[PDB]
Amino acid sequence: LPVLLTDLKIQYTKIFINNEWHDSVSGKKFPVFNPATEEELCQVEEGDKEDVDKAVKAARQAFQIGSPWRTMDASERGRLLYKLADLIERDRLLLATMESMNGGKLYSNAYLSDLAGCIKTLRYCAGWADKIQGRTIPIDGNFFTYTRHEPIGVCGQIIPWNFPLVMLIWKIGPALSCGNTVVVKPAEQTPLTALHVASLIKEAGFPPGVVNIVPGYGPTAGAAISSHMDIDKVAFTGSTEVGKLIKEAAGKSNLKRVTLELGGKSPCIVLADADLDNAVEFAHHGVFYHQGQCCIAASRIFVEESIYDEFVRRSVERAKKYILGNPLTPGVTQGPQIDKEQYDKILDLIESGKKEGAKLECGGGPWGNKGYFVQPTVFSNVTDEMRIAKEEIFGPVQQIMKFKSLDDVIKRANNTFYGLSAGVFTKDIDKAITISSALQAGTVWVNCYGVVSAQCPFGGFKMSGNGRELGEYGFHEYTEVKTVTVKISQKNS
Amino acid sequence: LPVLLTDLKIQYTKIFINNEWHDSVSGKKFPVFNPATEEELCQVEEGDKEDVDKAVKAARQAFQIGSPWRTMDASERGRLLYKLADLIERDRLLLATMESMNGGKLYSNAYLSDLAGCIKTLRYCAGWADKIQGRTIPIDGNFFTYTRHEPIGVCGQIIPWNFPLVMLIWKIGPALSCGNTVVVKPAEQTPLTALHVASLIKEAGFPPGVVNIVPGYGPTAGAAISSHMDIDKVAFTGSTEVGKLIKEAAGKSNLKRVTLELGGKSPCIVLADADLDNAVEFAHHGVFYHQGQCCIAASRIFVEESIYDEFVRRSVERAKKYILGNPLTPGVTQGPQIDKEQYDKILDLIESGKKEGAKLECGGGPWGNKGYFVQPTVFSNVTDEMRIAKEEIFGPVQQIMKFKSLDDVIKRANNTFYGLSAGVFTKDIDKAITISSALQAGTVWVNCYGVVSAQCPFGGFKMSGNGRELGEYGFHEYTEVKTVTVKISQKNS
Amino acid sequence: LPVLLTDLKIQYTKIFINNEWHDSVSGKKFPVFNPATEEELCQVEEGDKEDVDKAVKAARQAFQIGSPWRTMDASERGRLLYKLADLIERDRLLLATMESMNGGKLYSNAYLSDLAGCIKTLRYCAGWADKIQGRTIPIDGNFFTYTRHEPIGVCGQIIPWNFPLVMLIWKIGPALSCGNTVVVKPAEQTPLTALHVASLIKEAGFPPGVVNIVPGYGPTAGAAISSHMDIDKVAFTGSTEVGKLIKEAAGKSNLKRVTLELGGKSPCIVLADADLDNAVEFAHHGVFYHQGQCCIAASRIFVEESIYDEFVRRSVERAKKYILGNPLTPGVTQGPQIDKEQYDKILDLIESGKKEGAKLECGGGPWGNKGYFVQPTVFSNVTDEMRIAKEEIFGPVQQIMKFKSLDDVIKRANNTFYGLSAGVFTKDIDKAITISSALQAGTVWVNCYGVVSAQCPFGGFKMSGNGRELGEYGFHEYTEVKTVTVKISQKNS
Amino acid sequence: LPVLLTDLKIQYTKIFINNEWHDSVSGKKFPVFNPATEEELCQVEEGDKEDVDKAVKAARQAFQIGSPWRTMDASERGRLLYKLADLIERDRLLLATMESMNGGKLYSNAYLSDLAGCIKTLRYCAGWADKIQGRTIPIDGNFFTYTRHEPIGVCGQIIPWNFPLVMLIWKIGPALSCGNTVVVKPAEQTPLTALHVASLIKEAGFPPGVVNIVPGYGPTAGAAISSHMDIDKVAFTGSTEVGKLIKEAAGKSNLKRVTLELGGKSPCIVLADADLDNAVEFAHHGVFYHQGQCCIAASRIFVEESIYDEFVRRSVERAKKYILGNPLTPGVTQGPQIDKEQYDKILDLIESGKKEGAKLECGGGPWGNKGYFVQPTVFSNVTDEMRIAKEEIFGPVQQIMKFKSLDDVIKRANNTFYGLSAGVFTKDIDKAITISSALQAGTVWVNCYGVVSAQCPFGGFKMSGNGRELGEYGFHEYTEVKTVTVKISQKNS
Ligand SMILES: NC(=O)C1=CN([C@@H]2O[C@H](COP(=O)(O)OP(=O)(O)OC[C@H]3O[C@@H](n4cnc5c(N)ncnc54)[C@H](O)[C@@H]3O)[C@@H](O)[C@H]2O)C=CC1
Ligand SMILES: Cc1ccccc1-n1c(SCc2cccc(F)c2)nc2n[nH]cc2c1=O
Ligand SMILES: [Cl-]
Ligand SMILES: [Cl-]
Ligand SMILES: [Cl-]
Ligand SMILES: [Cl-]
Ligand SMILES: [Yb+3]
Ligand SMILES: [Yb+3]
Repeated sequence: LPVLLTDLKIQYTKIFINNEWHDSVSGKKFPVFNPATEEELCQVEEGDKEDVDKAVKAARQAFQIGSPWRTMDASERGRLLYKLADLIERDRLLLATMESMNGGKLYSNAYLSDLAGCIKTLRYCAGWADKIQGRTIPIDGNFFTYTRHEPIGVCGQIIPWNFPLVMLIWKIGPALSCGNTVVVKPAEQTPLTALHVASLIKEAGFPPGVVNIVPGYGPTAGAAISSHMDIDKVAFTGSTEVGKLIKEAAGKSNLKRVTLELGGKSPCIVLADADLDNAVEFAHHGVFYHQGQCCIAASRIFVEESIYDEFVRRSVERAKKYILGNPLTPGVTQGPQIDKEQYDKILDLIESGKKEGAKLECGGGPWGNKGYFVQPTVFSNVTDEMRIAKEEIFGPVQQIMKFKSLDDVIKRANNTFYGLSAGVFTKDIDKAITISSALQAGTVWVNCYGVVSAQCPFGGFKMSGNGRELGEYGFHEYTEVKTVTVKISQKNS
Repeated sequence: LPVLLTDLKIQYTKIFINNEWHDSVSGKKFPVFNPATEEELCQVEEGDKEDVDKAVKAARQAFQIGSPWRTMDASERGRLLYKLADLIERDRLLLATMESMNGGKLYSNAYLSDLAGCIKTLRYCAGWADKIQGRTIPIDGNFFTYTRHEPIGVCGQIIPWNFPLVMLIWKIGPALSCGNTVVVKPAEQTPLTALHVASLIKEAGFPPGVVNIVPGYGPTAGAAISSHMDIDKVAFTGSTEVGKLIKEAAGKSNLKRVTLELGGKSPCIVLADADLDNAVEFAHHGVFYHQGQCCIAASRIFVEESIYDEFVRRSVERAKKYILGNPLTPGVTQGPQIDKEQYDKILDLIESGKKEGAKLECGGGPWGNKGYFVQPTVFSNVTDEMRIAKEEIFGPVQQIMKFKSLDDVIKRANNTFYGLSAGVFTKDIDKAITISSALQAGTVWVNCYGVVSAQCPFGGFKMSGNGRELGEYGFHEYTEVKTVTVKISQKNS
Repeated sequence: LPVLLTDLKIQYTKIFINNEWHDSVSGKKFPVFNPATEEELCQVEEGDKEDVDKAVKAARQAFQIGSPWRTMDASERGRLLYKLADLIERDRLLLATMESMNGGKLYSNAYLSDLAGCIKTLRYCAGWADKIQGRTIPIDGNFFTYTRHEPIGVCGQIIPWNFPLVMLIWKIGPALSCGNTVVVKPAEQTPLTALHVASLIKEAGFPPGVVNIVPGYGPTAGAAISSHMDIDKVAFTGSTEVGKLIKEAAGKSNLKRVTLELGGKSPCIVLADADLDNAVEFAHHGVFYHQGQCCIAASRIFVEESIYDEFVRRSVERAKKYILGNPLTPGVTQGPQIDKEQYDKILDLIESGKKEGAKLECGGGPWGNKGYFVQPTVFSNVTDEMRIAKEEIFGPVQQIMKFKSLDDVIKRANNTFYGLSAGVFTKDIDKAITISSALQAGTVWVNCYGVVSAQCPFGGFKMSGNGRELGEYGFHEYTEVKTVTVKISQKNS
Repeated sequence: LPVLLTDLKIQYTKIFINNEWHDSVSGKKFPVFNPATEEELCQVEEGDKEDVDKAVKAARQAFQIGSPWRTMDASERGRLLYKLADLIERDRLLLATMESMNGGKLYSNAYLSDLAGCIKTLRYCAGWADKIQGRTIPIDGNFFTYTRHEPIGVCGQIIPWNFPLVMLIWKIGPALSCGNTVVVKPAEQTPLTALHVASLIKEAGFPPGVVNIVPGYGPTAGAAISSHMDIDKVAFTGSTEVGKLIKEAAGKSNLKRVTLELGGKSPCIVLADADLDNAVEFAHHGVFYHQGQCCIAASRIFVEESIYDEFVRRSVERAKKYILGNPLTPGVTQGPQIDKEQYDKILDLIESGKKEGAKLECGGGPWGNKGYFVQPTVFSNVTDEMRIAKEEIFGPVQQIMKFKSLDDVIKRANNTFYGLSAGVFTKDIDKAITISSALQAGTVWVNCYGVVSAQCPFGGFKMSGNGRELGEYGFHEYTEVKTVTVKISQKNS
């Protein structure tokens, strides 16, 4: 695990449009902070409506018929993506450090996992570029019919603060491989890595206007994207609240295509026959990963009565090993929460668990003199109407619950408007297959948790989102199908 | 072209839920009229919120894990669809007559085309049932990963009055083949054929609650579907206005998946080298078909100057041959418009064409003492800011316009928030391919128009809709993908 | 289980070419016998070279560009297949009776399973007809590129005597759905059902020459197909010996495409943790089905030492319940072998098991005064170099063997030039996945055996064959891909 | 067009097995010559049976379950292929020079086209590695069924001398992306570039035994591959003669999968309405490219009478511009033929054209004092029974013929046992589509010729080969499908 052997100097702090750096139209700038110390890192140009309009004009223009981005070989789109990946690999130390410092993200994860995932996902998406194919179709009558799987056009992409880089690449990888142009709104908390990557998009040689990045706020820059009359599609990861707002803004404006990923309250079902240690470990990592700030956090763990006490005891043991501190310092195993709002939300919900009569096993309060740190907390005997069983906490707060009836627990597991993911732990083949089939969730893990890869489509059932990202299937959501039907004298099979 | 040799007796006039006929909860009924005579045909139970709630409970229950519809072979879903098609083929005379009488639809088309399309589309969709497949995926790490392409769940389906039967089958065919359950809201103008088909769904042996049909009004029964918290997906064909309302209702309620088809202002581009007669004929049929009441109506026809006068003259000649009258009487070649609202809208827009200084070639007013008949009308010298060039008329009103610059006409053709379809007429290969690629439209026809088949996906660019119906691609919009990832000791390729 | 309530009258005994019945060119006829009584059933026209030449001319002519079979809608090919299926369903009693009487096949299976499989497979294949699609491809440079998945052309299809009808439909279903024409050579033992089906192909309305059926002998009619210079492809199921001859004949003549299915020596691996009764039952059915005359017969069963004695004891118990007799008489549970050659081969191999020092648990000799009956026989303590462990017996002869080392048994299971299928019986997920991945076999069943369906591709590893039949994947082997690449002024994505 | 600024030193001259250099078992070596000067370049270890056996043992061992090549991520296979491509890009000057010197291949083409194609094809194939997916299948009954698209195993790959490097990459790219191991037999004329690439496979880090390269002769090393009992599949490009031998050897030995590409006698059809200059240019390049030594050479050009004389005159003009000489010297536009045998074959066929009464327009004899040079030669008034109209010449010998009947010329174009490719030149859409549909050829170009790319599948109809290379479709021929069917308590859709 190597490190930057030189202090991080922040350089890229402007709005990126047509491969150049722009001040905000208003002249305004906003602060960006380090969540571990609560100190300002730098000022960044604040994008708003007017800036979004500039980015959209640039992206429209880059999408025009006859432009370099439309006429270049598909394989050359792929080539540019593979080059960007190599650039990101080149600046990996730097990027991982920036991610950690701005994101409150453990550096060893930032380096070994976030940066790796970026690189690998870009490479994956690069490979798809010239393998996006339409069809020839044996339509009734004397016609030749084919389809083109075209890019959609200008895609507005709104990204959260929990995985700034991964989410950037998850959005732009697919969009660009299929031949779209994009207007990206990073989280106001975490603009910095996206702008470094913007420099690399320029260095890689993407045509100007193919990628535009407008840092700024949600009700300002975000609302302007969702309501924009010349944006063909918006993709979003974040809160359910905002998801509703994007969808409605889109309905009122130009009926743009919308896709959403909106977090979860994901359940694990642990059967008596499960490898217990394996189940405890994955379930534990599944809820605590990145300070609980994962859409897929395993925030309800149902364990069969006969092993419930053991499961609880081992889980507490495991949660009691963390060292809180600066995400940059080696051996530190838990960073802060992203900001005040998330922090207050977590403490408030922890308070509800106590009041509602859940059993506190460890943690339960804040930590330190600065940083938005929260002690890793475990509740046992949680019941299904408690706030902590129902609401996404997005903090290091694990819920453990008992079942003895299998039909009953599947129904409890499904009894949520969420449905991002789930976990099933058992050694029995039939139960692995039938439970996973019956769970209403977009990804179901068996005897593992949190395994996510570029090859697999990813997204929600129900109010956890719509559409899929990544995998072959995800690519469909960045194409628009056109059917072309030509009259002919006579067809032959 | 055979006919019913017995007067049509209307029989099915109730709400269809769990394979039984129900009165409205309120006890209310509404009238259904014949558009050709303006006389009431019968009374039909008026579904509203409460009735939609009953249908949704039935459809949820039929979708439950372990139910007959979830556990039966995929091939048996297909078998039921092929059986329904045979039933519809059995009652073809009757259905075509009901469609014509209630829909104001020419009987020869109703029989030879609408009924045929229903039958053929059901058969197409039946064949897909056991060929809906997921994937096995060579994910990073030691895991086995597969996807299931599951049904979504309860699908609310809102249908217009222009093609009552075709639209019913376009909705239920795909939905059912993939294994969904459905709640169908037919157009208040045209409930009758859908309820006959409901009797046939029962006779075919679909499990109760797989198909439910709730006749009723849009702001009542329709709004209840769009806003319903236990409906997983709504599909809609109709007005842009309502499309916006569905999308926003869905955003506010449970973020249900939405797909929309919303009409158009579809352009044809006719080049000097075109087969002129062929172009005039298809363009003519492309705008006049079913009294102009087609989403794909070719409502802007751009013709190269050097053949523009000829194109106009032949088009007028062609439009002057129609015989208006009862859609049931043989030799009648133009029925009425569906109702008062559409009628007033058409006359109003015709009036705007006159006032705005378009050239009237023929028609321009109403016809007859009853029925909502409108004379087939042609405007030449139409310009791009005239209301008749911009707004979907949905009446027998053809617009013809001149161009001489090809780059310019592609831009005029694309300069619309619509994008359902287009037509290109030329003998030059390069122009056929490059123009069709550059047109922003979901289907582009070359040297033909209005060719639509079960094998081809169908839908809009831009504000003409989202998602695709039919073809392989359409089937994707009725599945929800679940990724299942199993930990294994060691994988091998 | 209903029966024909009328004696079977044989009617169709001629060569079928261009939808008409032809005498053999030579005037010769050959006998067809009932394997249960050894009595001649009828005489059938003997096809030879000259007759095959007539069928190939007919099939070539039906495949010509512009013919009805090439120009008809794909959906109409499908329609004809679905109609044939309905006809076969209509004559199911008759066909099942003919199959049983000529094939020595238990009537209850003939009716409930062979006839059902025919019908269901035809329906499956009918659904694919208009869903065979090519691609549009984003090739480098300014070109439009698409592929057509055309039919290959004239396909020669050589069928065995064990599943005459199923194999006929497995060959013609796919071939016809994709739009090929065919020349079918049924087994000399079992021409009769194929010719009844030929009458039904005519009644369904297939264009003449689309299906031609030439009954006759292998070195005569078969060799003429394999060596024919105007046959584009030969498909074959049967012996390894003949498979080699087909492939070499094809190499010397016109390099026609070849696909082969050639039987097996398929292994089951039964782990200590297996549901024992379930494993014994499926393994038992897996070897005894149709008098052992299945390509997939589970002819080596490796059982973990600790349950080996139990497994053996229960298996013997099960094998001792059969009633031998006329396949037509209800309650009869084992018919005769097809003929003298197979009979002698089975007895000879049984003799080798005794001599080589395998343990005889039951059976071991012939039965009855007529018919080619063989007692159901079980060997335990079989070892890997015994003839009965190595050679396909194709008789009711079950081999049971012991293992204790799992790595070792996978290697023993794979140590064969065959590889059609295998079975794994365990309750452990990891073992189910890793064993099945490691077995070199085309289909691997887990906790079952002999489950074969139209939706699944089917074929061999190694010397058990090449290519796949059925499923989506099988359809590929009946298409020829043509790439069409058009120069264009400028492409756009 | 840069050059090596340093004389080419030959270094790699051994047999490559398990990532190490081996002498021939026999100790024998054979000469390798430069076709332009007829001088020996070096000696190379002569592989034979015994050496092929060593390579096959290495490749089997590398394919074993649990080996690094089987267990590594698919994405990592892809990573290794992309790395090899970068290495080849690194040594591009060197490789292009080696190709030109050993292959008699124009250096500017070697560099700008062969080397480019290698690089681009490797990159294409790298992208497929982790996108090779199987299916989950909704089989009848209570089962879970999936397919794995596994690698086949050990693939023997026999390569010709016309495109040594391109053919190497066309074989290994796909094979390796899918996860096979390979035993490559380069052409005895042209081993040298393949062994340089072998050094790069080692430097890239492929596991030992994944790629093995055995230089040597056809009846020795080649026959040993085709007849080898532990080689799962052989792929071959070359003569029809040898193709027959491979197929038959495979039939007799272990029934290994075979695919073949075997050259052609590819026709162009030029209609009166064609862009004449464009047609003359592409047709000209289509026959003369690389001294006529292309499988796809446009060796029969049918031109409509009314433009035939013009077409001929312009074609002669074009053929008369070549400068023959050392393929390394800039401005040289035609190299020698590969060797004596090809040279004699070309002269002999030229002699037949004269004798049979074809009209000689230019060329007709050899050139120079050394090298196997042949003057670029054009025949007009060629007729369909002349040897030069029927036999693949594989020399710079163009045939031009007249037609006036379109139905007739399609039949003449198809009247050949070949079918690799064809060209159609016209401005009419209908004719482009209907002619290309009617031509019996694997690739059909419209208004171009010789456009071949990694994205498009490539191969023959009829005796021009079987199976396809490259594109999505080509990848199928390097997988073996296994169906896995698991018994379950109850399935749900
Ligand atoms: N894969 C399977 O399901 C089958 C496997 N077999 C195996 O083959 C063994 C021998 O049985 P046979 O009946 O002799 O099978 P076989 O392979 O000779 O007969 C099957 C078909 O091939 C034809 N045939 C025979 N000689 C031919 C030739 N020279 N050219 C072209 N076609 C020819 C036959 O006329 C028949 O239509 C069996 O004991 C069994 O192990 C036999 C039948 C089916
Ligand atoms: C597949 C099936 C459907 C319906 C009823 C029974 C079966 N079936 C069979 S069928 C054997 C067969 C028939 C044709 C081709 C083949 F490759 C194999 N073979 C079997 N062997 N052992 C159990 C079997 C079975 O259940
Ligand atoms: Cl998928
Ligand atoms: Cl498509
Ligand atoms: Cl498959
Ligand atoms: Cl393809
Ligand atoms: Yb006897
Ligand atoms: Yb010489």
